This record gives sequence, structure tokens and C-alpha cells, in this order.
Amino acid sequence: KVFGRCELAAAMKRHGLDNYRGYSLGNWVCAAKFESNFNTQATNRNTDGSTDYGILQINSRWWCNDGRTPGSRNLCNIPCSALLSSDITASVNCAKKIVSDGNGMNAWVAWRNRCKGTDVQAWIRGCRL
Ligand code: NA
Repeated sequence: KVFGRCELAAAMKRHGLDNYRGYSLGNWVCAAKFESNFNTQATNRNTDGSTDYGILQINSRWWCNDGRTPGSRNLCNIPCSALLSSDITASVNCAKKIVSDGNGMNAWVAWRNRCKGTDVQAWIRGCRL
């Protein structure tokens, strides 16, 4: 599913992401925009053989199992296919673990390169929240 911006904001808010680990909602919406364009089914292959899955592009080397990433971990206890669902629950639950891993939202490269230090409140302006 391809979310609209304020639709995703609302979904994220309901699943407890606003101000999780001190990151406001706009940070997550911004991260999702530039990681996936709000497209739950997004996948991307990396040079190391891993793949990123879903609306926040969560990586199979550490968080999910794709059966094709040697020697990898599955820190979130989920098939990487669970990350492509129109229901964002497994993505949001796994995201919460990742942001806790010590580097905060810097794990999402597009957050660091395109959202961090910007007025990310823009991303939820207009939204009935
Ligand atoms: Na894995």
C-alpha cells in the first residue's frame, strides 16, 4: 500500500511512534518518505547481499530473516515479508527496537542525510492528529 502523508502520520501516532525515544512524528514521516515513498512493499538490495524491507527499509543482516542473508541475525523475530504488509505493526515494532540500538535514528541513512536538522514538523502540517 502506498500511504498518504497524513494517513501515515496518523497510523504512526496510533502505534506510539510520536516522541518514541524523543523523536517526534515528523522525523518518522520524513524517514518513511525518503526510505520508501510511503510504499509498504518497497525492497532494495544491498552490495553486501542483504535487502531492506518496507516503509522504513529495515535490513535483513540484523532485524528480519529473508532466508538469503548468510550469517545474519533476526533481531526482530519476524520474516522480512512481515515488513511489506499494508498493516504497519511489524514495521513499527521493529523500528522501536532499532532506534533503541544506541545510534538513534542515525541507523536510517536517509533520515540522517535528508531529515536530521530540518524542520520536520512540516511533514505533519495540515494533518488531523
Ligand atoms: Na537476517
